[PDB]
Amino acid sequence: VDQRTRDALQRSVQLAIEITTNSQEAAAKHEAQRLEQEARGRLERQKILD
Amino acid sequence: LAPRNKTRVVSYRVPHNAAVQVYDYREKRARVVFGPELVSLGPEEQFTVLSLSAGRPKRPHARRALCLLLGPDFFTDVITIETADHARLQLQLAYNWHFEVNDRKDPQETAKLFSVPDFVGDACKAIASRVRGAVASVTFDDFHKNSARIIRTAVFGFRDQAVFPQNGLVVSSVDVQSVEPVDQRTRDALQRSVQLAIEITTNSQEAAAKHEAQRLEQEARGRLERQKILD
Amino acid sequence: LAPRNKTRVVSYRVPHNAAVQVYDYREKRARVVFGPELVSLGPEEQFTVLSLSAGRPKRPHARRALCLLLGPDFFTDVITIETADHARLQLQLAYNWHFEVNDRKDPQETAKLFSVPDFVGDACKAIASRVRGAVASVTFDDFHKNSA
Ligand SMILES: Nc1ncnc2c1ncn2[C@@H]1O[C@H](COP(=O)(O)OP(=O)(O)OC[C@H]2O[C@@H](O)[C@H](O)[C@@H]2O)[C@@H](O)[C@H]1O
Ligand SMILES: Nc1ncnc2c1ncn2[C@@H]1O[C@H](COP(=O)(O)OP(=O)(O)OC[C@H]2O[C@@H](O)[C@H](O)[C@@H]2O)[C@@H](O)[C@H]1O
Repeated sequence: VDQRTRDALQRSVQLAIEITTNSQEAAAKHEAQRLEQEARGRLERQKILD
Repeated sequence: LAPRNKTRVVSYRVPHNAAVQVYDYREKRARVVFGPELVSLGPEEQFTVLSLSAGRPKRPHARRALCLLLGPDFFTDVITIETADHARLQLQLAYNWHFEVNDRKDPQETAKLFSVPDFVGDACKAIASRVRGAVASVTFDDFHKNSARIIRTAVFGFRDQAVFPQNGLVVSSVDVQSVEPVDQRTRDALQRSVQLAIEITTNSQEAAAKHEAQRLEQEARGRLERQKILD
Repeated sequence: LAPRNKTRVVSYRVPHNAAVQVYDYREKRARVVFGPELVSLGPEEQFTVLSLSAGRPKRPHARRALCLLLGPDFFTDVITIETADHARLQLQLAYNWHFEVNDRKDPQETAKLFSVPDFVGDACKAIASRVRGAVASVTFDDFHKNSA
């Protein structure tokens, strides 16, 4: 009934879609860090071989 | 436009999938006929008018009509439901339906299709309550990713047929065509998400190109130092 | 332009891939005929008008028509779907379709093609729901790379 209760539930949407896109961004950052670490390890192994 | 003749027998041409039930009030015999046949009223036979539901938001009293189609049609209804994260969103279902008649010459089963007066409103609310009860228990991410299993195996959860034993109406698989949110704030935070998704996509592409360029530069540098040692 | 003669028998020239179902209301016999034949209505035979779907965004009531083509045609429909990264995008499908008739002289199977009144709207929504349900579960990169 209340527009205050219909606004706090709205604020909740954002806190839900905000933590959803934050989890997506954090998972993308962790995958990018893992790929960067793998590429860096391959680069240092190839530099030691060179 | 032209006024009808009151003397002539009232004849209604029933289509092959539609069905009309006539009440012969003189002998209190109710018969329902379907097929290519045009039904002819007697001295006191009267049609069964069905105040159905029509339109997009499914108004409860519209499309009044003598016939009742039993063929595989579909009615599209917008339903505004709320998820478990209090992000309300309006969505559409196709509602593929057909009346399943086991025997077409049975005075009781063929007249059972005219039990509920508004089968389009009843089949919309009975499938709107299920959708609202099944989506409000799951979050926005699980509903936006998997929007079809929890609306089809939930609307008619374990079987693929949503039978209605009041009138014999079955409902086939429901085909969603929009899961668009109501709020423009929710339609903007999902947009911001596009960029964070296309931004991390082009960042992964740029990082992979940079790592491949660094690997090729290191290989060329190692070949250059080996050739310089040989020189 | 010219007004038709109400006396003359209503004849409709059916094309080789189209199909018309006529309801002989006088004997309650429904027959559906296809081929090069022009069908002639009797004293009470009436055509099966199909309120189909037409246009790009596939409006549900347009192109009303007596015939029903069974040949390998295609309808193009724009569908606006959302990916798993909340990046909604509108896309088009060709929808190559044809009616598969196992036997062309069967009173039941040949009349089964006129069961759904709007086969173009039903075949668009049934294929739009599948596309929206299959693309919303996969991300933008996997959909833009492997879109087929
Ligand atoms: N006189 C009637 N008697 C029995 N059933 C009817 C009648 N009129 C409509 N119905 C059923 O109720 C449904 C109500 O549909 P609407 O909400 O009016 O139209 P919509 O839901 O936007 O789309 C339905 C679509 O399905 C096709 O059958 C039809 O060509 C239409 O485009 C119809 O699809 C039809 O199957
Ligand atoms: N009277 C009819 N009876 C039966 N089927 C029909 C009828 N009219 C159209 N159809 C089918 O429904 C489809 C609806 O098509 P539209 O949306 O009107 O046109 P579009 O989807 O833009 O393109 C279809 C294209 O396919 C070709 O068959 C046709 O030449 C057209 O260019 C048609 O392609 C046709 O196969």
